Amino acid sequence: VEVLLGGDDGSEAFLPGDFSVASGEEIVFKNNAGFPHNVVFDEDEIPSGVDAAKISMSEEDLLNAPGETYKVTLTEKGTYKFYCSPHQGAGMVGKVTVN
Ligand SMILES: [Cu+2]
Repeated sequence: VEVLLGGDDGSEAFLPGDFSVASGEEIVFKNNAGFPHNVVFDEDEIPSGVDAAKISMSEEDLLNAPGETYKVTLTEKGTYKFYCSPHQGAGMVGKVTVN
């Protein structure tokens, strides 16, 4: 699945923002507009025994040009909440359910 970081209008949302993937399916986050964006997984809201450091972007690495990607694959089944650091306050949060 591909997930846009920002709507074209600069809306601060993941698109889609609440989706499902199979274990092992690649998630392609694509910088869209309204950047800077990144993707961090909330360690309190992901399945037990998943290291959030392995699936989150590096803290200082922000996507700042259109089309730039961050690719990640989740395996442990469950729900995962993730967010954009800069726009967390503004409601740029998402949810993926791995099945
Ligand atoms: Cu953002």
